[PDB]
Amino acid sequence: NFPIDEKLIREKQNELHIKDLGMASIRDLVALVTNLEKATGTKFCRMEMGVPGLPAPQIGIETEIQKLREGVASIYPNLDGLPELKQEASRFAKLFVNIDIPARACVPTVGSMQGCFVSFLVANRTHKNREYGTLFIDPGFNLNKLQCRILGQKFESFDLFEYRGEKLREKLESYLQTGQFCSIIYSNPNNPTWQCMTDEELRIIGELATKHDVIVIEDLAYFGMDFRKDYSHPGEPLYQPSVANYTDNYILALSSSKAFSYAGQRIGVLMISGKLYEREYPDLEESFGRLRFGEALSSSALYALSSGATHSAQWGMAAMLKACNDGEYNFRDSVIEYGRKARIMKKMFLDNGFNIVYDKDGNEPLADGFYFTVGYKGMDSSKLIEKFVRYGMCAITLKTTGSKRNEAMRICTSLLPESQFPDLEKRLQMLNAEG
Amino acid sequence: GMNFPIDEKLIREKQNELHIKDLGMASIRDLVALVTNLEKATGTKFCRMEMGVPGLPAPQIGIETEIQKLREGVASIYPNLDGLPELKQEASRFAKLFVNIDIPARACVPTVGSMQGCFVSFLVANRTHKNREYGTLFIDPGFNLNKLQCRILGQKFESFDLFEYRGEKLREKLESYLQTGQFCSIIYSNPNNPTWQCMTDEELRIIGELATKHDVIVIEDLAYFGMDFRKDYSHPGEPLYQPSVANYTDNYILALSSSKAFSYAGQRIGVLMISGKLYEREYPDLEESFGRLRFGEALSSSALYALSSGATHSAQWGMAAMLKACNDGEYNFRDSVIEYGRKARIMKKMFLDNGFNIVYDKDGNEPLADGFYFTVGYKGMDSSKLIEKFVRYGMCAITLKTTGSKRNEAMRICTSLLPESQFPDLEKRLQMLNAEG
Ligand SMILES: [Cl-]
Ligand SMILES: [Cl-]
Ligand code: NA
Ligand code: NA
Repeated sequence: NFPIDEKLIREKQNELHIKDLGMASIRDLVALVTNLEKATGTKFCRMEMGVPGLPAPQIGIETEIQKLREGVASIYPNLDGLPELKQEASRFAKLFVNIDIPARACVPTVGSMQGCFVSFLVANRTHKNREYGTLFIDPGFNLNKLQCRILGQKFESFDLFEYRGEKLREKLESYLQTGQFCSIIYSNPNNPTWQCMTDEELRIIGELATKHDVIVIEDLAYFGMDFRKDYSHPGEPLYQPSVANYTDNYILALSSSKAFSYAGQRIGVLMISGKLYEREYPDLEESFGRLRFGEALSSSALYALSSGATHSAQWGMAAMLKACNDGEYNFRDSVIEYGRKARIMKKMFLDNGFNIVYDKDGNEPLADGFYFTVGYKGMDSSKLIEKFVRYGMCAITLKTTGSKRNEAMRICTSLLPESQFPDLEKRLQMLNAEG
Repeated sequence: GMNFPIDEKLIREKQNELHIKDLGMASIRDLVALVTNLEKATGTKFCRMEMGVPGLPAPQIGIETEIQKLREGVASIYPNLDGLPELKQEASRFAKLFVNIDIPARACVPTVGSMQGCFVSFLVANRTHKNREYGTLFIDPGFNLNKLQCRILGQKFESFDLFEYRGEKLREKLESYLQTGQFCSIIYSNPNNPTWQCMTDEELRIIGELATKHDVIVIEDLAYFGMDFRKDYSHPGEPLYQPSVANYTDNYILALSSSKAFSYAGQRIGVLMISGKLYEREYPDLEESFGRLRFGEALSSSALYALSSGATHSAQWGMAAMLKACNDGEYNFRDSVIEYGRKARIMKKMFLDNGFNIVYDKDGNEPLADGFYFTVGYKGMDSSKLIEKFVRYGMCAITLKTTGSKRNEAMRICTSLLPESQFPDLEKRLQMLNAEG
C-alpha cells in the first residue's frame, strides 16, 4: 500500500543513477516505476507515455496487408513518395485544413520526426548570412532541439506562458527583428500543454513570418484533436486552424502517429506551401545540389536520409487519409475518447489540491484532450514527481520542454485504463492529505 | 515494333526536351525518362538493364510475419528505442552464423534501409576526431548517393578507383591517405556496386590492419550479402562464411540491408552490426553535438532517434523473421538470388560474343563472379559515346562516370529486371551494334 517506502525508492533510483527525478530520462523513469511495481506488488497509475492508446484503424492495416500480398515489399517507393499518398495528403489539406496544396508538394516521411529533421536541415540553410536557424515557441518537444543540435544549427526559445494573444507579437518580433532566424516551430495542439494556438496568434505568426522572411514549421501531430470544435467532416467548416491561412512561408507536418494511432509504422507527410516548394534559394546549392526548396528537401535530402518511407506504410496512410476525404472514416470519433478521459482526470486532480498550469487559450478554458498540465501548491516538479511515485503514480515534469513553469507536470490521458481511475482518485486523495 | 537503329534526330529531340547535354552524365531519372519517351515514340520495348533493384519477389516468411504482426497490433506501438529486440537478437545470430563474428545484440541497430545506416554512420563516425580535416575515404567505384550524404553533412572526403590498386598494391595507396592523419572512416561495398568485384582476404587484411594502425572506422556495406556465387556462404554455422574486415580490425560497422539479399527494398529495413568494442568506445568529440560519449549511444540513442524515431515496426518484424529462418536453416537466401548469377552468365556471353570486354574482370587471379552486376566496354570507346550507341540500339544501362571510376569506357550492366523473354532481343541488338562497330 501507500505511501511507498522512501528507502526503497532511493535505492531503486541509485540503481539507475538518478540524481534528480525531475530530470530523469523517460527510459530511466519507466524503469524506476517498473522496478517499484515489481518490488511492491502494486500497479502504478502510469500517465507518462505520450503514445497511442487505441488500436491502429482497420483501413490502414488491411491496406498494408493487401499491398504486401500484391508485391510492394520488393519495390522501392517512388523517389517523390507514393503517388497515392501525395494525392490523398493534398486532398486532406483541402478537405480538413481548407489549404490548397498540390500533390507535388506533399512529401512522405518516416514519421513527423523525419519530417522535422529534414525541415530543419533545409529550412535552416536557406540564408547563409543568418546566424540562427529555428526560433522555438515552447513548451515543446525536446527531440526537436536535439535535431537542431545534431545539425549544428543555433536556436532560441521562449515559454509561451506569458506571451499569449497580442503579447505574442512583440515577443516573436524581438527575435525576428535581429534578422538572424530562418524558421519558427510550434505544435498545435501542443505537446506538452495541450494549448491550441488561436487564430489571432496564428495571424501574428504568419504576418511576421512573411515580414521577416522565415519559414513556419507547423507541427500538426495531434491533427484535428481540439475537441472543443469538430474538425472531422471533410469539405465543410470548421477546418483545422493553420498558419497557412496567414502566410505562404509554411511547412505543415502531418503525422499518422496520434490522430491515426499508427505510431509503429513510422509514416507521416510534410504538406509544403506550393510557392515555398518552388522557391529558389541559391544557398541550398552547395550542400544539396538543388536550387528549389522542395527539390532540395525531397529529391536530395530525404533521398539521402533514407531513400523513402516503408512502402506498405505509405499505402496504409494513403488509405486512411482517403477514407477521411471520402467520408467513410471519421478520425475524431475514436480519438475523442482521450478528451472524455481528460475531463474525468482533470476533475480528480482539481478536487485534490492541484491546479491546471497552462489553463486557457484566449479566454477559452483548455480543451480536454491528450495532455494537460498540473501543479501542486507551486512545489518544484522535482519534488512533485517524487510525491507522485510515493503514491503509485507516474507522469513527467516539464523541465526539458523549454517551460519556465518549474511547478508543472504533464499528464497524458492515453494509456491509463478507466478501470484504474478509482485508484488514481484514491492516490490523489492520499497525496493531498499528506500535503 | 519499329525498327533498329532508332533515328538519331529523334534521340536528339527527346534529349533536348529533357535538357540532357551529356547522356553519359545524365541522372538515372533523366536516362529513364529518355528511354520511356523513346519507347512510347517508337513502339518498341528497350532492354532495360539500368536499375539496380530487386527482380525477385519478397520472401513469404517476411511478408507473412508482417501480416501477423499488423494483426497483433504493432502498428499502434512505437518500436523500442534501441530497435525491435528480436531484430537485434537475430542480427547478432546472423553475424555469428554467416560471418563468424561475435557482435552483441546491443550493437545491432535497425535502420531505415542501409541508406539510413550509411547516413548515420557518416554522421557519427566522421565526428569522432574533430582535429581531422576529412571524414570518409571512399574505395571506389561505389554508390554515388553516399557522396551526396557526406556533402549534405558538410564533410569532406577523398576517393580513388580501386582498379589499379588491387592486392598488395592497396596498402601503399590506402596509406597515402591515412598517414596524413586526416581521415575518420573508410567505406566500400563487397560485393561491389557497380563492378561486382569482391574484396579478397589479402585486401581485407590490409584495410583492417591500416584501420587499426591509423585509428579509422571501416564501414563495410554488405548490401549484396553472401552473393559471391563462386563460393557458398549460405549455410549457417559452418564455413565458408561471408568475408569481412571484422576478422582483421575491431574498428568496424557492418551495414546489412534487406533490399537485395532478401528482395525487401520497398520495406526500408536494414541493420548496422557495429563492432561491440567500437559501440562502447568513448569519444569526447561526440558529446557537443550528440549529448553522448559512447559511439554506440551517440549513433543509436541520439542520432537515429533524432533522424526518424526508429524504423517501421512491421518491417523490423519482417526482417527479424527472415534472418531467423536463415539462422535456423529453414530458409536459404542464396537459393533464390543465385538466379541473378544464372542470368549474368548468359548475359555476359551475349556481350562477349558481340565485341565487348569485361572491364573490372578479376578479383586477384579469379574471374569476376556471375551476379547482380558486371561492367563492359566496347573497343575502349568513351562511355558517353557507348551509352548513345546503346540507346540507338534499344538498350539501356548506366555509365560508371558518377561512381568514382576512372574507367571511362565502362558501363554497368544489371541482371535483375531484364526478363528472360527479352534475352533474344538483347542478343539481336548487340549483334546489330557490333555490326555497326
Ligand atoms: Cl538539446
Ligand atoms: Cl553530390
Ligand atoms: Na470540417
Ligand atoms: Na557458411
